Amino acid sequence: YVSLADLERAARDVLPGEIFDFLAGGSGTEASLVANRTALERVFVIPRMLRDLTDVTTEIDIFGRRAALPMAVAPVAYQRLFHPEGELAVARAARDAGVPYTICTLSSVSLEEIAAVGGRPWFQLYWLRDEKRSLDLVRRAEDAGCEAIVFTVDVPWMGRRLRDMRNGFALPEWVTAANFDAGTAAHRRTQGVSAVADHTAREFAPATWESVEAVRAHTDLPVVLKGILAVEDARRAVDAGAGGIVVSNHGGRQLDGAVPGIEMLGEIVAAVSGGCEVLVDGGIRSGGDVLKATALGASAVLVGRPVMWALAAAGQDGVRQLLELLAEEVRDAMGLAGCESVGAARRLNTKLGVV
Amino acid sequence: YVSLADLERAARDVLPGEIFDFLAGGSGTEASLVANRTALERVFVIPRMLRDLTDVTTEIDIFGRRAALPMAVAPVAYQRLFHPEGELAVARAARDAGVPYTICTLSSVSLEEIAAVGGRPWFQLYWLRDEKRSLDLVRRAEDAGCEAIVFTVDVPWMGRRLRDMRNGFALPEWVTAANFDAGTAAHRRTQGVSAVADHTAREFAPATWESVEAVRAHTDLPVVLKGILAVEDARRAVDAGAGGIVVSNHGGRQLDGAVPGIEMLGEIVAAVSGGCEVLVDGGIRSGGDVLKATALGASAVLVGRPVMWALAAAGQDGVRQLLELLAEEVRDAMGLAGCESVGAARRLNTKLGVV
Amino acid sequence: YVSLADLERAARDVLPGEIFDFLAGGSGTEASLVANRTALERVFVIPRMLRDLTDVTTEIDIFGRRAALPMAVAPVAYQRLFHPEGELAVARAARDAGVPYTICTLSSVSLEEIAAVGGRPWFQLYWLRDEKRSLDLVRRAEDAGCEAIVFTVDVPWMGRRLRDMRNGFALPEWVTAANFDAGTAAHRRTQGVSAVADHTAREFAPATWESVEAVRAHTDLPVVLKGILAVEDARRAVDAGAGGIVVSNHGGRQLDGAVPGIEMLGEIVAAVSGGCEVLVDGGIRSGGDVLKATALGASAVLVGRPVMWALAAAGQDGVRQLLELLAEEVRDAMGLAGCESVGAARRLNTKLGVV
Amino acid sequence: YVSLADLERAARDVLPGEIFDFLAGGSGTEASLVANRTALERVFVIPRMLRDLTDVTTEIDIFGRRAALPMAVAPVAYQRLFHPEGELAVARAARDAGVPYTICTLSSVSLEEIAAVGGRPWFQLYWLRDEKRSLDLVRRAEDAGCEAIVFTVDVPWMGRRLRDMRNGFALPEWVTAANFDAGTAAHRRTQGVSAVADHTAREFAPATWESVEAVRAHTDLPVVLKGILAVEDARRAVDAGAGGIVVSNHGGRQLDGAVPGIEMLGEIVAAVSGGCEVLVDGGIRSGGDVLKATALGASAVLVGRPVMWALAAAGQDGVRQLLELLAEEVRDAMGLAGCESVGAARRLNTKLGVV
Ligand SMILES: Cc1cc2nc3c(=O)[nH]c(=O)nc-3n(C[C@H](O)[C@H](O)[C@H](O)COP(=O)(O)O)c2cc1C
Ligand SMILES: Cc1cc2nc3c(=O)[nH]c(=O)nc-3n(C[C@H](O)[C@H](O)[C@H](O)COP(=O)(O)O)c2cc1C
Ligand SMILES: Cc1cc2nc3c(=O)[nH]c(=O)nc-3n(C[C@H](O)[C@H](O)[C@H](O)COP(=O)(O)O)c2cc1C
Ligand SMILES: Cc1cc2nc3c(=O)[nH]c(=O)nc-3n(C[C@H](O)[C@H](O)[C@H](O)COP(=O)(O)O)c2cc1C
Ligand SMILES: O=C(O)[C@@H](O)c1ccc(O)cc1
Ligand SMILES: O=C(O)[C@@H](O)c1ccc(O)cc1
Ligand SMILES: O=C(O)[C@@H](O)c1ccc(O)cc1
Ligand SMILES: O=C(O)[C@@H](O)c1ccc(O)cc1
Repeated sequence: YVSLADLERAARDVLPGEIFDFLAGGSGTEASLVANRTALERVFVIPRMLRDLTDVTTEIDIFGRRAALPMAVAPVAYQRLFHPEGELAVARAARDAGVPYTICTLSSVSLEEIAAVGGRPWFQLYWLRDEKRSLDLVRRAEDAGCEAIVFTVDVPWMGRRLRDMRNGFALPEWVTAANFDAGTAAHRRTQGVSAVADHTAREFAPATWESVEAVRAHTDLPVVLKGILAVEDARRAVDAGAGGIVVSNHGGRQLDGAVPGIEMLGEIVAAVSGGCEVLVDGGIRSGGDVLKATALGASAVLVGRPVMWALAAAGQDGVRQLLELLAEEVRDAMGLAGCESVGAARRLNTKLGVV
Repeated sequence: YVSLADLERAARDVLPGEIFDFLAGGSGTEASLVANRTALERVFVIPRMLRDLTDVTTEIDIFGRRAALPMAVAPVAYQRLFHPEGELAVARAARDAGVPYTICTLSSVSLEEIAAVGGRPWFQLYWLRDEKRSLDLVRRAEDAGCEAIVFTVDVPWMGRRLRDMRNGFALPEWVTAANFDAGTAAHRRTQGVSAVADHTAREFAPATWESVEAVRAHTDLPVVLKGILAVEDARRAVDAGAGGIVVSNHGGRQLDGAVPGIEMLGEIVAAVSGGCEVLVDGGIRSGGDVLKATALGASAVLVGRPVMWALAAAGQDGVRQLLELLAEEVRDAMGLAGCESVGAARRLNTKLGVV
Repeated sequence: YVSLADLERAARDVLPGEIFDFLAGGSGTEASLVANRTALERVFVIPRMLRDLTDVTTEIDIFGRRAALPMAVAPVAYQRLFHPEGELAVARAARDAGVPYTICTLSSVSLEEIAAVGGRPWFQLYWLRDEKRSLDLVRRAEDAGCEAIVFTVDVPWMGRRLRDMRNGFALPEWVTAANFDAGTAAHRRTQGVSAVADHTAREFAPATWESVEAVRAHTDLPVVLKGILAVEDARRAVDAGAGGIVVSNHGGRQLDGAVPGIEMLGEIVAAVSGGCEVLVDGGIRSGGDVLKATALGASAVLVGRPVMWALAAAGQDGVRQLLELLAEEVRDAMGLAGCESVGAARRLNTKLGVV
Repeated sequence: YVSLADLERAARDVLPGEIFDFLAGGSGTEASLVANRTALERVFVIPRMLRDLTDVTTEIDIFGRRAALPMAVAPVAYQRLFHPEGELAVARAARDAGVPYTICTLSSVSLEEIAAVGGRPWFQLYWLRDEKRSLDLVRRAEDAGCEAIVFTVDVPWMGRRLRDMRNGFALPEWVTAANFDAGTAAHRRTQGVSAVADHTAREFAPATWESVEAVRAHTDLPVVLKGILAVEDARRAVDAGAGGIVVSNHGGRQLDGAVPGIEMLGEIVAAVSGGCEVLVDGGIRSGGDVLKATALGASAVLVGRPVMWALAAAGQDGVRQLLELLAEEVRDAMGLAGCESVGAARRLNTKLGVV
């Protein structure tokens, strides 16, 4: 594999159609899904030359831990959909690569099992109708050694996934939400209906700023709000005591027509003015994309779909190869741009171009 | 049906070619028709997160009536072209959905029959060569319980519809202008000539600001000027006593090269500064599009062609299904954007993107 | 014919390939040729509503003569290439339509014959190596009743027409420059070489501001400089005593990469501030395009290729039909935009859109 | 050949696939490669009219030598890949055309042999791990009569060339780095690996500002820094004593996502404010492109790939024909734009357009 695109081709070959669609798809007309790519493609970097590159390092310190790259594996629910080893395969590869792994509320292997892999993991939280279940998950995550709580704030309910609706997508019997008893809702098959979407409407309570405060009071871990796009919500996140935010439109899966995170990132970085870490996701497909995100001010990126392509294609080894490729591309891009550190990359300037 | 696009496919299958073309087409090169879509596709919403969504409502108050959505059915002439029940089918579905229905001057069922369906309808006015006929129509509409007069101001005559000209389109014998004796002009078949266009040139007198004043003096109902695009015309509409305007290029059917309404909407909303309701139409094809229009400042939208797709596909039940789908999409988009009310949606910010 | 595009299709059918290419083509990569269309397509008009349209007139006064439309037939060399009646057919149709016709220095029928058709024609001047021949042409034109001298200033030599080079294009024996003895240069056939281009390099002297003054001193007729794109050249044209300019890139046939005239027009109109007439050409293909040009400030447009399509398709009657179609489209567009006169159309505002 | 595009077609026919790919390709997704073309295509020139063109000259003075055009042949490694005569063929044609030729550190014929051709050549420097080898090359170049040192500053290592990786590209046995003993690294064949890229990582030391000073102190020749894109790096180049810079993204072969040089050129020209020569390269494919670069402020351009197309197609004679074509196109474009000298072309204004 010489690019991430090689992995998508590999994953389309092996996965069942409806599972590839669950992975690839977005909400509505997929405008936001496509815009995440368009937005990155329009950014050009203004590289610097003739700087010392005798010790180029791609490492960052984030949430009290050194990471090998300015990158983490995004939370992706139900990883057993893509490979039998699911989250364990991805977590092992991430650990070995020195990349944080985000354990999901809707993981198909229990959070404690995934945490036992090691690698100082993060935990993604969905707010549930019974608050106590969500706060218990936070405490479980913390007890298990997770190092940050990534509270997803852009899913009061699931978006309208037309591929899933048309496919009548439902979880296979052998994939479950291992952190719960989540009931049978996501497994029932109904025509023209996404079973996971009606499961979400039944199970999820919309989170509010009060929910954020309840989480912040319940843990010593940094709380990271994922799904922020409005500048004032970024500012309020800092005021609320968040240790970070992820500037994100949920991979185009939530509001169709939501601005790409990459388009809000610079304005958000300026507004928070170092008050929290500012991550971004959506459409990161190369080390050069990582560099672009960094140059726009991101502390780090998340990568979602490509990690699942690698998992589907070749399990743990596939994820390892993806992370090695990304690591090489990030090092390459940084050095070619005159950056011996991620901090230097954040000081790069950019210019918008066309198509 | 999981999107409005499903209905267009359904309608193309069933309708005769020349009738589908009468419905789908625009004037000239169809530049304005296409631009209505392009304009919406370039707008991205900046959603808000973590707000209370315990009682999301899509309702608005407009022209003294609560509507279930920030949407009305646009005036579309000659609905019996699309289904035998024509306007009655659409009006019944709109009534049941709590959506205002606009009865047309050129309705193929009489305005009194359509009004008798109930649902507190609006009445669209074309100015006719004999003024008295137009003012009599206004009084008929008011007597029949219509709640607003939507005076269409962008048709001094009909645009050059090249599809209709090439098809030699004429009304079938069984479709007539039921509010009149409209003569035989729209039924005569002449090669290279749109019969409806030469009927319009013969029948319609260009409206002026004096015509608006004559209407305003003849009724207690709110007068809504449909087809406003210039900021100064919006301002003058308020000065003239209009209760609303519809910012519109008539679905790309009138001046080819007219700016899309969606491109003028924000500037118009700022200029009228709450002095009248500001509606928009042209290319609204989803709840997300409704949200975009609302975020740009619209009080409500009109929807034209999709309602006719639904009517053609499945009559009253088709229109019902379309309105239920739109209602769900509007609720979904609003909540995902952090808006518990349409007023909150109007306070959303937007950002232009590419393609 | 219901659009100008109908005529291009008709002309491609009938004309020999190399002649269609001589007509259609531009210089270099044809970037400027395509940009002339792109530039118009990006302009949208903001129409006005509710104005008095009881006496819509498309007439203008220009160079001391009333014209039926804000339009003239552009100078196009060698019209016998397209139809045996050549310039006489086009001039007769233009006369009958009340549209000025521009007689070319390189007309294939003598300027006196074309002038005898009537219709108060204009005369286009190329500066020749022997100055006296060019000044004699000016005096011939004036003696014959031409009413303006359109001095083409963007052809110090002919552009690189790659279609003509690849075709080895040369004039047929039966088409000559009837105002001269122009020699045999444009008729000799050489592979990979445009015979008309090497004829031009041999025959034409580059014009300068001194040439303009020589012409201005030699005639009482208004001198109109065709091919102006720089704002300072427009200003200097006024200072030099020009009665008009044509803002033009010569239909993309001269400098490949020259800005479209339509893109410079507004700035030029502002800079000359009523000091001369400001015409534009390049890519005008409808009455709506005329309206756009007018709204950007043009006094009038020239139309080139479409007139030749009409000539090729159906001779004099073809040109008549084209001019009738354009007249109807201009009237239609003006009225739909709320303009009872061309002056009102010049006061319309515009907005740039995308694709 | 009537355009440069004719030569690319000719070269694709004759060259082996992997060699054409080594020539044509860029790094990563080839975003920067494509953007070099897009960037030029968006620029339009505002030509001037009516200026004296009695002695149009395309000549410039640069680095103490008159050049026939504002153009030099870019450094392109390993020219024997394209034709058996390699660099000698290109250098002879450049000499005969009066165009500077840039001899490469990685030339496949020794720099002294190429210099012996005559034509006052330039020498391109790569910084090598043993500094002394690079400084010895500079002294060899100077002793051999090279007139400028073009220090390439954008290759701390070679970019990720995915075409070369996929092809497993390696130099054929009969092509070597003739200025060295360069070892066997670039010839070894490894699957999924570019042999030239791992040779570069092994052989090249990243250059720094200290390296620039070492070169500047070692020669009396002008030092020209090739690969500058940041405005502050251009300013620093002047402060460092550079006689010129080449604003360049290395033909899209280095950082994928690097801004095109043409997009930075105007800002760089303003910032250096005559303190050094400012050249540009990337995607120059016609005399009109040269004119655009000049109008944006360039002193001269480099041309890379097209020279190799010509070499591959027809050897020395091919390169001669390419340079004659470019010379004619530059003269044509300049005159059509009203420029009797390159200095006048630099005073032209430009306007951005679309696609
Ligand atoms: C199949 C799938 C499942 C996901 N599950 C979750 C989730 O449970 N929680 C969450 O916060 N985000 C979830 N996401 C969103 C990702 O964390 C991330 O925002 C998005 O995938 C990033 O875009 P990318 O896929 O373009 O890299 C999911 C994304 C995908 C594709
Ligand atoms: C077939 C058809 C007939 C129409 N008839 C009328 C009419 O009689 N009066 C009017 O004001 N607008 C009329 N319109 C314009 C619509 O009210 C509306 O402005 C346009 O359809 C909105 O764009 P949309 O179709 O993209 O939703 C008509 C539109 C169509 C497609
Ligand atoms: C075949 C052809 C011949 C032309 N001959 C002349 C000419 O002799 N003199 C001149 O000033 N312009 C000439 N032009 C340019 C036109 O006057 C005009 O600028 C251009 O055609 C306008 O663009 P349009 O063809 O897109 O309408 C010619 C154009 C064409 C296509
Ligand atoms: C096959 C190839 C080899 C090259 N070798 C070198 C090199 O050895 N040194 C260097 O500074 N640039 C090198 N370049 C970059 C060129 O000098 C130049 O920047 C680029 O080709 C200009 O873009 P163009 O090819 O679009 O004209 C090379 C380019 C190509 C295509
Ligand atoms: O985007 C998703 O699919 C993910 O965020 C999700 C999956 C299942 C679910 O119930 C809710 C959200
Ligand atoms: O756009 C239309 O077709 C509609 O507005 C209309 C229909 C018939 C007519 O005579 C005049 C206008
Ligand atoms: O654009 C043209 O072809 C026209 O302007 C022209 C024709 C013949 C010629 O010799 C010089 C110019
Ligand atoms: O772009 C290139 O290929 C050229 O700059 C280069 C060639 C070989 C090499 O080892 C290093 C650079």
